[PDB]
Amino acid sequence: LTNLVAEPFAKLEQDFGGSIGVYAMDTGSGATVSYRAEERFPLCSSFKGFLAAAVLARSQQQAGLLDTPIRYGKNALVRWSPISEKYLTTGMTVAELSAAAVQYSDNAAANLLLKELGGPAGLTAFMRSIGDTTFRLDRWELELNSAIPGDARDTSSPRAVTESLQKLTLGSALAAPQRQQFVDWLKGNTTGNHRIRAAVPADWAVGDKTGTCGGYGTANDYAVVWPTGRAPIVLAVYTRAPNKDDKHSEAVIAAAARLALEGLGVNG
Repeated sequence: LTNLVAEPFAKLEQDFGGSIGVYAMDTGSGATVSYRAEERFPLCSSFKGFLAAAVLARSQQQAGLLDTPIRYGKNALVRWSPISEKYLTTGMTVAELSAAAVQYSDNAAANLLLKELGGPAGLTAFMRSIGDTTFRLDRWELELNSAIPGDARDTSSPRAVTESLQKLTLGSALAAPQRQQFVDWLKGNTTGNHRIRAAVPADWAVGDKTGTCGGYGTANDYAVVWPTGRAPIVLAVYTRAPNKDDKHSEAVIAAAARLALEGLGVNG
């Protein structure tokens, strides 16, 4: 049930000037669309969704984790911390930091939550615990964005991203309340309007998490989409390009998402 209908992903990535990786699953039938789906691509900020899921998983065993206030100093504020910079003088709760990391890609929040989990290895351990053997986080913000060609640090594959996203949003990897909280944070994302969401009709529910590295044409988005009247779709679109100065393209991500939905026969 993989690639029952071929789609012109090769022409799309050639026009883009790099590589595009796509994995999309129809959770009703199990049909999939797959293009470069087992290649590694940099996660960039997309690890922050899984970070929030790992915090939610811990909160199942640590009541009151989500409500814990976290104070931090000016030295925690790295570039692109649009929410945590407004609460520097007051602190924020773990839940607020998680929402900021997911919904605004807030970097200070992400690093503070990584510390709570035991660093990049602790997030990697969580992914191992749900059966993901591909994901690896190795560094912190902002160093993890280097996006060096051939470097496996801070990468996963579109397939593993989609499989893990399915487990966490629709499967049993989180308990039901935490699962719905994770879905709600993804639905509230503000950074993805020009990526997968641009391919999704306005009357369908969707949650997503973006990533943008800042070099090597490297950017991404993953999402769970609920078309009305049928089972949800889970998908991941990752890009990279050979030259450091190559620019990423949101339009290419949206276009690849459209092709994935067409390949699955989902009228959009």
